[PDB]
Amino acid sequence: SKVALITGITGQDGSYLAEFLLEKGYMVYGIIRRSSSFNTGRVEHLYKDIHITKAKFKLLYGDLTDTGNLISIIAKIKPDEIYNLAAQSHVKVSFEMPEYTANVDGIGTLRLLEAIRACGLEKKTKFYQASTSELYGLVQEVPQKETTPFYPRSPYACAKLYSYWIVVNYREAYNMFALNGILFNHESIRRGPTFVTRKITMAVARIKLGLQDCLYLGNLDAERDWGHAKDYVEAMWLMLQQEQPRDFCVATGEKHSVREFVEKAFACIGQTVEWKGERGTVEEHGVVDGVVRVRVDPRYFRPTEVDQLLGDPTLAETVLGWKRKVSFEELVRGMVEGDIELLQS
Ligand SMILES: NC(=O)c1ccc[n+]([C@@H]2O[C@H](COP(=O)([O-])OP(=O)(O)OC[C@H]3O[C@@H](n4cnc5c(N)ncnc54)[C@H](OP(=O)(O)O)[C@@H]3O)[C@@H](O)[C@H]2O)c1
Ligand SMILES: Nc1nc2c(ncn2[C@@H]2O[C@H](COP(=O)(O)OP(=O)(O)O)[C@@H](O)[C@H]2O)c(=O)[nH]1
Ligand SMILES: [Cl-]
Repeated sequence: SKVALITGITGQDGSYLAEFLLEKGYMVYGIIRRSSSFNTGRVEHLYKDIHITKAKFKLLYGDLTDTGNLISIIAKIKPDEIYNLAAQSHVKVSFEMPEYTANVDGIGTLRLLEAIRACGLEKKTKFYQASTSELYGLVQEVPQKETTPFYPRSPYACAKLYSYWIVVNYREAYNMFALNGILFNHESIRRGPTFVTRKITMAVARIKLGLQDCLYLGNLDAERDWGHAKDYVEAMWLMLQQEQPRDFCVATGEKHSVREFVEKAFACIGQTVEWKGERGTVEEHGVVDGVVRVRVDPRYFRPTEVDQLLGDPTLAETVLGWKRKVSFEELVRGMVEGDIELLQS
């Protein structure tokens, strides 16, 4: 049985990827940060009754800023595949801690690549890097594809850009099987609560149950290609099963605005948003049956916004056989219903 190592296994994608690989019969190791409290909620069902289910699943303490810990882990488990999903993954937060973001999301990638070399595993271990459509930033073409030049617009995107290219360089310098999944935005009921989609659906669920009065957002006009994270982790695995390492965009090929996300989320609870005030300004607000339910707060703006992302996944469809399954309609409805069920649980 193959051995997979997942960094960031406690995050949204890592939790779905772990399920995917366990079902394929992998032995799955995950690196978890030490936390002062419980922080494994997304994977707790995978180890809950580990003593009876005998699942090939094991969690280990580590951190992407501690090079020696990474090498110690990799030298002992000698994985067939590493998926580097660990990151300070939030764009807005990256403006507040750009250095930590660079150290985790940039140099952390290199630490793992160097760990492979230091263990002499170049012929054994494949490496997936969690790259991102954020690299396109101020997009230089529409749609964006594997050949679209990058224009990062946050310290997160800059750090992820270092990682994209250090992966390419180790692939080309050392003939390592290392590649970049250029994934566009993907969400789920497991999305972190301060990303815009999950923030919308948690707020709408609370508004339905009368536990919240108003939702405060930033830029309503940002447009994103939005898929379901569960669809996207399989693309990660599929890149590693290719004969030759190559970088792939993964996307739905359609985009929607934050505003439309808001509208669709409220429609799932039978409510209609009417926008009032100068459209696109901080005076704009969303009305439901006369009551202000959405407001704009400049604190959620980013200093350099990424206005619109639209992926062309043609290469992934034809080379990997991958295509999104969850539609945008289904994505929104699944998250709103999930978040209502969570409140009533
Ligand atoms: N979601 C998207 O739309 C999207 C699109 C393209 C690329 N990406 C990238 O894909 C990856 C997975 O995304 P995601 O949404 O699942 O992110 P996420 O939910 O925020 O998960 C990030 C993971 O990294 C861990 N981590 C953070 N800093 C760490 C450190 N110093 N050492 C070790 N582990 C650390 C986190 O641990 P804790 O639980 O302790 O915080 C968490 O398990 C990230 O690299 C992200 O930047 C995401
Ligand atoms: N996180 C967040 N994003 C918002 C909000 N209002 C608008 N946005 C926009 O939604 C887009 C998606 O942001 P986000 O969900 O954090 O994922 P990102 O693509 O990695 O930045 C960005 O253009 C944000 O500026 C908000 O209240 N929170
Ligand atoms: Cl464990």
